[PDB]
Amino acid sequence: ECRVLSIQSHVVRGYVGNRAATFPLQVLGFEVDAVNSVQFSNHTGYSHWKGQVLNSDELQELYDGLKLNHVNQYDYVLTGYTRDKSFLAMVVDIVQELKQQNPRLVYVCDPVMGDQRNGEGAMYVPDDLLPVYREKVVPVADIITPNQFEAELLTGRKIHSQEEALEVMDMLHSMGPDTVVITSSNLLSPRGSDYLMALGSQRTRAPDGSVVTQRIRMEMHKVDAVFVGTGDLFAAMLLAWTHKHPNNLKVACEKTVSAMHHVLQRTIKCAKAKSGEGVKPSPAQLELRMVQSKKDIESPEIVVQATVL
Amino acid sequence: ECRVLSIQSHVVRGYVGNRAATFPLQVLGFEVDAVNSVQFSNHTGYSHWKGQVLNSDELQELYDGLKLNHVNQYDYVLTGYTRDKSFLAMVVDIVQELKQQNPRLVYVCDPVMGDQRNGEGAMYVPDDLLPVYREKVVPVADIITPNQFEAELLTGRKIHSQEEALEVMDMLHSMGPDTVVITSSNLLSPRGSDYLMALGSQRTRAPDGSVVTQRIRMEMHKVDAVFVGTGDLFAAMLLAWTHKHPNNLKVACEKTVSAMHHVLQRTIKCAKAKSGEGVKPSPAQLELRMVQSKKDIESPEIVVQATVL
Ligand SMILES: Nc1ncnc2c1ncn2[C@@H]1O[C@H](COP(=O)(O)OP(=O)(O)CP(=O)(O)O)[C@@H](O)[C@H]1O
Ligand SMILES: Nc1ncnc2c1ncn2[C@@H]1O[C@H](COP(=O)(O)OP(=O)(O)CP(=O)(O)O)[C@@H](O)[C@H]1O
Ligand SMILES: Cc1ncc(CO)c(CN)c1O
Ligand SMILES: Cc1ncc(CO)c(CN)c1O
Ligand SMILES: [K+]
Ligand SMILES: [K+]
Ligand SMILES: [Zn+2]
Ligand SMILES: [Zn+2]
Repeated sequence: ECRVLSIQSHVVRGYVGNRAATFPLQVLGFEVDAVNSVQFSNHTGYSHWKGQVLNSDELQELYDGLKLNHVNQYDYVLTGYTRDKSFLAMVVDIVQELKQQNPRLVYVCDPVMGDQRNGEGAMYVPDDLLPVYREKVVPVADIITPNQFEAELLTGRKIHSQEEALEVMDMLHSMGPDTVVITSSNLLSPRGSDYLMALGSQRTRAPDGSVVTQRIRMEMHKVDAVFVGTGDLFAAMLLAWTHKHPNNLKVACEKTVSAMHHVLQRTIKCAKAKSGEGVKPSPAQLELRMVQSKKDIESPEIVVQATVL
Repeated sequence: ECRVLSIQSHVVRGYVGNRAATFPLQVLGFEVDAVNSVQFSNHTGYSHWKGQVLNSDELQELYDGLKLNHVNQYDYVLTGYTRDKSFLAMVVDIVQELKQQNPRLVYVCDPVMGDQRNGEGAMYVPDDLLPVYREKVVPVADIITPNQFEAELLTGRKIHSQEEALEVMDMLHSMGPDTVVITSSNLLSPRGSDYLMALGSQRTRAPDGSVVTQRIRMEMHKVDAVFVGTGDLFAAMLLAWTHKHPNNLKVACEKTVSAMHHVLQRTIKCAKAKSGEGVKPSPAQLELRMVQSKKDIESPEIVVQATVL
C-alpha cells in the first residue's frame, strides 16, 4: 500500500527527474505512478538535447484521466524541477484535491530554483517561480529539501552560521512543512573542507499542544565532480526512508545519505575508469550508475552519523 | 554493459508497454533507455483514458538527440505495440542505423497485431500494419514473440496441428529472426484444457554452413482472467534471460515463463482479494503486481519444463 504520484521530467537516456526517483522507490517496494513533465533525450547538461515538454493543459488531461477511473488516491505526491510557472500551479490544485482525498497525504517537494557558492548564486529557472513556491507551493508541502541558496531565497534570509541555519529552517517550518532538510551547505563542517554539511529539522505536535523539534547534522564525504540528478535521487529515497521511520528525521537521513554515497562513489569510479590518466569525465560518463547500485539502495550500509541539535 | 533501447508506450498508472518492460530489465541489471511512444493515464482497457501520442517526427527528434551526443549505441532494441504505421517505419530506419553501429545488435520484436480464439480472431490495430511487419519490420528482427493469430497472419497460414506449428515457425525463421516463440496457442496441450501451450524454435548456424534447429514446448498452467500487459512483460524477460543463455531457447523460456507465472498468480490473488465473494475483478484491480514481484523476476523458481522437439 505505497502509492506515489511523482510528477517529474523524463529522459530517454540517463538519470534525472523521474528516471532518478522511480527505480529507487520501486526496488524499495513503492508503487510509483510517474507523470513525465517533459521527455528529452538526455539532461540539458549534455552538449545537445532534443525533446518535448508537457504544458499545463496536457498535465491536466492526465489528472482527469485518473479521476474518471477513480484511482486518483495516493499516499505521497513527489515533485521537483519545473520550469513553467503555470505548470507548477496546476500541480498545486492537484495535490490539493488529492489531500482531501486522503488526509495522510504527504507532499514531498524539492523546491528546485538554483545553486549557490559563497554568495555567487543565481536561479536557473525563471524568477517568476520564486513567488509561487514561497506563496503557493511550499505552504502545502509536508517535506521540503532545499539548497542553502534555495532556502535562503524562500526565507529571504542569508545564512552565515549554523545557528542562523537552524533559524532559517524554523522560518520554513512556520511556512508549512514539518520536515525540512537542507541537503548541503557552504558552512565549514567540523571535519574540514573535505566534507559537506547538511541540516535537518522535524516538527512534531506534542500531546498538550506544545512544541517538539528534533534537529540534526550529517557531514558527508564530498566527491570531486559535477553530478546531475543527485537532487532527485535524494528526495526520492528520503521519501522512502522517512516512511519506515515516520518519526526519526535522524534515522532516515542517515540511510538516505549513506546510499547517496554508495551511488556516487560507484558512479565516479566507473566514470573515471572510462577516462583514466589525464581526462575530465564527460557528463555522459558521470550519469548515475543506478541499476548497478540497486544492491545499496535497498540495503544501505550506513556510513555516516546524524548529530542531534 | 547491457543497454536496451525500449520504444514503447507509457502510462502514468499501471503496467503496460514500457512500464512493463523497464522495471524488470532493470532489477536484472539492464541499463534501459526508454522512449515513451505515448503517455496516457492508464491502459485503454479502463472505462476512460486520456493521454497524448508521440508522432513520427517527435520520435525522430529524440533519436537525433542521442545522435548528436554520440550515445546512439545499444546492444538490444525492444519494441512492441504501435498503432501508427508511419511510426513503426521510423523505428526500422533507427534499428537499421543502430545495427551498423553495433553488429551484435539484437532486435527483440513483439509483432503486436491482435488476438484470436479458435479462428474468431481480428486485429486491434489498423490493418495497414500487417504489410510493414511482414515486409519491413520482421525481416530485421532477431527475436520475435507472436500470438498464434499473429504468427498465422505474418505467414498467411493457419495452424491446426503442432506439426503445422513447427512449420509456421520455420516459415518465420526464413523471414529473418533466429528466435521465434509463439507465446501461446489454441492447440490442446497434452495435459488438458487447464493448461496453455507455447512453442519455441531457435536457428543456429553450424560450423560447416549446415543447419541446427532446437525446438521446445512449455505448457503453463492457465489463470482464469483477462490480463493486460503480459505480452510486454514476457518479451522483456525473454530478452533478459536469452542474454544469459545465448544458446538455450530451452533454458531461457523456462525462466521467462516461470516468473510470468509467479507474477500472474500473485496478481490474480491480490486482485481477487479485493472483490472477494461474488464480484469479477475490475481491470483496475488486475494491473500487474510488479513491484511486489521483484523477488521472483530476479530469482524465478522454475516451475515448468521445456520439452524439446
Ligand atoms: N559532489 C558531491 N559530493 C558529495 N555529495 C554530493 C555531491 N553532489 C551531490 N551530492 C549529494 O547529493 C545530495 C544533494 O546534493 P545537493 O545539495 O548538491 O543538491 P542540489 O539540491 O543542489 C541538487 P542539483 O543541483 O543536482 O539539482 C546530498 O546528499 C549530497 O551528499
Ligand atoms: N490468463 C492467462 N493464463 C496463463 N498465462 C497467461 C494468461 N494471460 C497471459 N499469460 C502469460 O503471458 C504470456 C504471453 O501471453 P499471451 O500469449 O496471451 O500474450 P499476447 O501476445 O496475446 C499478449 P497481450 O494480449 O497481453 O498483448 C504467456 O507466457 C502466458 O503464460
Ligand atoms: C530535463 C532535466 N530534468 C531534471 C533535471 C534536474 O532535476 C535536469 C538537470 N537540470 C534536467 O535537464
Ligand atoms: C496504451 C497501451 N499500451 C500497450 C498496450 C499493450 O501492450 C495496451 C493494451 N492494449 C495499451 O492500451
Ligand atoms: K535539494
Ligand atoms: K506475443
Ligand atoms: Zn536541487
Ligand atoms: Zn500481444
